[PDB]
Amino acid sequence: KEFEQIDKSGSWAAIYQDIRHEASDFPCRVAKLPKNKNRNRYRDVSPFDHSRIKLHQEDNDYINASLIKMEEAQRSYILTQGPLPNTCGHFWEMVWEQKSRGVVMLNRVMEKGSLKCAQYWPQKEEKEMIFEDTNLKLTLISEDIKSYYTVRQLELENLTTQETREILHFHYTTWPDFGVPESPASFLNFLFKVRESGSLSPEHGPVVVHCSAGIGRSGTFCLADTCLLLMDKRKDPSSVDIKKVLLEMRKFRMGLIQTADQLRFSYLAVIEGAKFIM
Repeated sequence: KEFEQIDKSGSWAAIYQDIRHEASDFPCRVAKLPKNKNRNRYRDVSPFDHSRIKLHQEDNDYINASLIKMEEAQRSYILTQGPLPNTCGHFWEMVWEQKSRGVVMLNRVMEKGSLKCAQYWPQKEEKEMIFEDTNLKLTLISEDIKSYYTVRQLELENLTTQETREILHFHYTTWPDFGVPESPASFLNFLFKVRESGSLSPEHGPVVVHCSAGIGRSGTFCLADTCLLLMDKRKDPSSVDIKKVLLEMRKFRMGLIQTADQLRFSYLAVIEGAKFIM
């Protein structure tokens, strides 16, 4: 209903306007520190100090990442920017330390003729990556390339202790160049694929999600997921408010969903995913 009304009245941009206005604003002192300038992909996308993920290194614990703890749904996520040439080792340190199982990439390394992220994982299993700085090794065990996404089974080994962990890499490869996806079918089907793996389950650390800044599409993933999970617990889609859930997540990281266009899509995905869920 609400979705249909906003569409009829065309008030999407307005709706999004007010959400941006209602959004929480918190400090990002650490991020802004000069010694961290090169640890950030974008000027306008920073992790709030209260929720940033700290690296377990006595050196510099900065990594542009935020933990989003959704108490009600009982689900956490770690939103992050695509790792930079100089931060792929930090990215993996974080993954290891936070005991993450899955990694969700919602972007292509190159979109619109520009490199939106680093090739932080191996492409050929016969050539593994070793992150000197964080003393971690990464190996491609397998990958399944499909029409709209690719799953990769990587193995992350802590070179310090020789411990080995199986990380799953869910790569959404079909998000449009401009605009949002014409239909939620693939996104939801991708979400579901992420869910099935146990990557989102409580028995693991929070899933690391990222696009370029890790807020637009990453935000969409998390919003669709949480709302759907909430509609399950209460089993009442009538109480699950997309806008209220979004604002709740925005207390943890800025810019989740960056265009009213995307907002409408989150409504589409949630509404469409509720069909199976309900």
